[PDB]
Amino acid sequence: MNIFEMLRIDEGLRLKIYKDTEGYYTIGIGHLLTKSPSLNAAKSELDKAIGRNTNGVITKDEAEKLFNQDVDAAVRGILRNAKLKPVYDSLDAVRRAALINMVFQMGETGVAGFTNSLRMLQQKRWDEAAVNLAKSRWYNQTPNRAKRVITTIRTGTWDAYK
Ligand SMILES: [Cl-]
Ligand SMILES: [Cl-]
Repeated sequence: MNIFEMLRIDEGLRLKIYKDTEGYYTIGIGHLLTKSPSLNAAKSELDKAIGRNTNGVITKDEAEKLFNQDVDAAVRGILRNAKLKPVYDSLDAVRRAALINMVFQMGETGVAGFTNSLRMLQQKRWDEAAVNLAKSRWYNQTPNRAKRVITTIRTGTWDAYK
């Protein structure tokens, strides 16, 4: 198990524009296209992202290309972030995957915001951090995915995904 396979399980793969849980236009592996209510604004963005006139549909390769870009941007965002970097440095490899997952889903700014949990993560107070992370909209909105991430964080194993 690795971060790619972990995210692919969590986000799925869709070759046609779709709406996410929040209602936003998305494509491939959890790639947010736009927060705009317009399918046309989403088709525009998608065409810009792919470099071709897609008509709202892409290939698996295209989707994988986007995914590769997003994991990288996720990683670089963490390392560039003053609040995130130190948490990530302090973690083992499994737990790092978990933070990358959060970041990929909710943005760097989003995660950087979880001040109290970041502090518990750094002090390696696993159980407590798990309890605090569940007290969020994230968990309430996408509970099954959130539980998997929180379990990876608490345990440091890949059980939840096995
Ligand atoms: Cl892009
Ligand atoms: Cl869910």
